[PDB]
Amino acid sequence: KLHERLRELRSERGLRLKDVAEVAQISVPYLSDLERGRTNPSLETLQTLAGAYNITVHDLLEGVEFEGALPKGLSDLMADPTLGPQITPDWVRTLSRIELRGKRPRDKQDWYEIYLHLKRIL
Amino acid sequence: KLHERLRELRSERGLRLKDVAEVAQISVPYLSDLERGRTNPSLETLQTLAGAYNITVHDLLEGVEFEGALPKGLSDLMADPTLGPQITPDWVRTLSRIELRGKRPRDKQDWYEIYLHLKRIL
Repeated sequence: KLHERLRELRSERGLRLKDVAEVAQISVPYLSDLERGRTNPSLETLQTLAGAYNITVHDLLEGVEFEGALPKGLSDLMADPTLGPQITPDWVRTLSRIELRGKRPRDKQDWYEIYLHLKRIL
Repeated sequence: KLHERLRELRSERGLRLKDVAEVAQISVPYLSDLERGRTNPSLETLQTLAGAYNITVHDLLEGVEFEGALPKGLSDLMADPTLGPQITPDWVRTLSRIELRGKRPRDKQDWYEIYLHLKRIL
């Protein structure tokens, strides 16, 4: 997918490789290699191509696709600044251990529901 | 304490050792050893002395005094037949992991409060 995006980006602007190669550091043989998915660019190369495109590195990775330290829902509650505020890392550890052989609370609010109840009890 | 209880039991009935020794299997030198706390009786010996006294082994240990597999409160909820019923051993495992560096819910009902809330969520 990443390489397919780098061709998609070039191609929808109807640019030939040699046009991108001018404005950017990159060689035509090199850009061809990256667009083929032979070798993987650095974040450096991606700035350069974002640069060529003129898009942001963030907006470059828009389509592309390619184990969690907290449960998905608990992660999201902590990420959210409006809802997270006062939850402490001690509480995060406390809340990660809540599991019934597999099943967990689903969403941020599911998690916040519990946090508040338990907060009172402990 | 156990030995002190075995003397307390004998003594408050104003029995001399030799009186207990008659009715029971036990020798006077042996009962003396047990009342001194030199050597510890089996549950067998204790029946015999309960027997002599006439009390129950349970009622013998009434005064006496001498690490938990579940938290104290969670233990008590499970022990209680009226309140426990439908809580499963999977849930017991789930509930034992609730702790905030040290602090836990106190009583049976504290524990039941949580169980019911979480039961809904999971």
